Amino acid sequence: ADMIGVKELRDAFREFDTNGDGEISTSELREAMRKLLGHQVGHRDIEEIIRDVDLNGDGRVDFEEFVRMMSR
Repeated sequence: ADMIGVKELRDAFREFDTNGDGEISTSELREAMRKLLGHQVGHRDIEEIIRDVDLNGDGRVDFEEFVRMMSR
């Protein structure tokens, strides 16, 4: 059902969504992950979500993709 989590991601995007039409970079999300949720999940889990993908120069992630890395 509705588990406490997504709601935190939605607010995260609006908070990190600078002005690129609603888009964040792994860097922004990386800091967001460390800020949102926090521990209680194993610092390893967070680093994992950040390990799944890797930057290259134009690494971009939209709320959907971001939430998907989660809602996955």
